[PDB]
Amino acid sequence: DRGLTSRDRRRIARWEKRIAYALKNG
RNA sequence: GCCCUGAAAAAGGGC
Repeated sequence: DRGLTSRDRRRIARWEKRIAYALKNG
């Protein structure tokens, strides 16, 4: 079993999926 | 329960 859920792993991914937006949008 | 897509602090979708 894993202590992280579909939200954990994806939670950090946003770190690279959000920057592009929050960064490309100024 | 696990993800994927959404930027999402929506909305969605697959199994």
